Amino acid sequence: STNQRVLWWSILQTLILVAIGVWQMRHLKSFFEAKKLV
Amino acid sequence: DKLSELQLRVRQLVEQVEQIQKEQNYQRWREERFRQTSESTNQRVLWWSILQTLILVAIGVWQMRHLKSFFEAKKLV
Amino acid sequence: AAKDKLSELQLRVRQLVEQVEQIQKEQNYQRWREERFRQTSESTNQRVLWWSILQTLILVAIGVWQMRHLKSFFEAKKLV
Amino acid sequence: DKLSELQLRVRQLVEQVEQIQKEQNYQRWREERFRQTSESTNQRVLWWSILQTLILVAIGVWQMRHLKSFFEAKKLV
Amino acid sequence: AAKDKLSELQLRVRQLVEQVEQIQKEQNYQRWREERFRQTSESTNQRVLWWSILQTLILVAIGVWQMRHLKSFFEAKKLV
Amino acid sequence: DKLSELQLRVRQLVEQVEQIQKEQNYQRWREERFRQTSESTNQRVLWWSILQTLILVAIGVWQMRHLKSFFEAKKLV
Amino acid sequence: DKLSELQLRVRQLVEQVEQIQKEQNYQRWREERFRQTSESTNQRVLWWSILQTLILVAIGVWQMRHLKSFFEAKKLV
Amino acid sequence: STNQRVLWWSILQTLILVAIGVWQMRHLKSFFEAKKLV
Repeated sequence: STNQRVLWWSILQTLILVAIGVWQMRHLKSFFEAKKLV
Repeated sequence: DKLSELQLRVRQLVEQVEQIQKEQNYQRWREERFRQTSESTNQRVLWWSILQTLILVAIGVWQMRHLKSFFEAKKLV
Repeated sequence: AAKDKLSELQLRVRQLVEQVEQIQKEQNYQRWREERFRQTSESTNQRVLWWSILQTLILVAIGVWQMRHLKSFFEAKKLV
Repeated sequence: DKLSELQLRVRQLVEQVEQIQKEQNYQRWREERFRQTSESTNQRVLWWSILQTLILVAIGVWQMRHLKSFFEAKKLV
Repeated sequence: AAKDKLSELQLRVRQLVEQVEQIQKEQNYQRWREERFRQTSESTNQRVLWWSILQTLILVAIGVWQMRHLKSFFEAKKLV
Repeated sequence: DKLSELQLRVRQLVEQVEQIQKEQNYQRWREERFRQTSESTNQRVLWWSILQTLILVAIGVWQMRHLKSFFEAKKLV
Repeated sequence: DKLSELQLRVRQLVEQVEQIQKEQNYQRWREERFRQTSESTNQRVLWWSILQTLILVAIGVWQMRHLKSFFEAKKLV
Repeated sequence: STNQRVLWWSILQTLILVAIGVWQMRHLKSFFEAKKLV
């Protein structure tokens, strides 16, 4: 059943990288208005 | 009597071959099924690794375009 | 009756030799099947290793390009 | 005579099963060994992937730390 | 001696019967390594036909992006 | 009495062999036919590659033409 | 009286059953090697098609680079 | 032997696409100096 397991990792790795990209995009959005003030 | 002895010997020999052939029935099937499975899994893990790369690159870009579009609209508003 | 009792035995042993040889052959094939599966699976494992490794490079390169295109874009935006 | 001849033939056949049997056993061992190495290969592929995911998140965070830092530097100078 | 003969023959049927049985089992497997393989082959062929379609789209998209980045680059260069 | 059972069982194995040698032939037809199918599938792939290399290059030249008409036409008018 | 012929019927049967066993084996040789070859060649096509995409994209980007590095240097000279 | 016949066509297709890209890259180079004159 390992075969599945690594496949689960592929399908939940994808999710974590997408999540990190979205938070990256949110961090910059929250970073902009502070950058203009400084 | 020698003949008889040969007959006792050939019978045992021919029953130690049913057994041998059945072991090799059983081993083949088992082994091939495992082989199959492993192989298929490797190609899933390599047909999805590539989809994953494609979707990761698209979103990444897309997102940047979104940042250069809604961020740009912020300045006009 | 013993002669018939030897002829049947020589048919049976002939029919045993036939079965054993069809089994030997069988066995040689199984041992050659194995080599092939040690080289298709080896090839696929090498292929997936090269793919993961180069997928890592692709993602890192796109990340760096993304950074360099974003930094200049902010710089350029401030000037106009 | 025939008897003796038959015996000889039979002797050859008798050998030809022990080897076959012996070899079946060898085959079985090797199959199993390969099964075990394939089990370790999937586990080596698994660590790799997770290592890579960690690497990618570290690089995301450095990237985000970095450009932002540069901007800050510009604003302080 | 016939009793002997009959038993040679009843026993004869006993090894042969199993011969057929085994054979039957292998045929069952065979029809199992053919249906399965057909489906496996279909899957792999699907993969190549969809990667083909995917590769074509990737090359076309990169060509269009190349054309849009070159056109603007020349126009921007003329202005500065 | 035993001979009647034996002859029925033998008839009862001839049918099985006949069945088995009938079905084996059916399996052999399934195989040859499959060889024809796999070959046909590879042929389409080849054409699809030469279609895809045709679609790709005309576009290439095509693209270039578009570029000339986006720059050259502006100069004329 | 049938017994002698029963011995014969059986003989015919085992002349054919072994033959079935031979043919069956031959069909598994012929359609085993063929499937490994077909699977291996499709896997290699799919792998090299993927590699071909990577090399094609790399050169494209480098074409851009070289049409902007050396073209840019043309204006300064 | 059709397998070798598809692999060779893949390689030839790679070569032809690279050749078309280079030719493209040469056509624009020969196009520039004419563009500046017009």
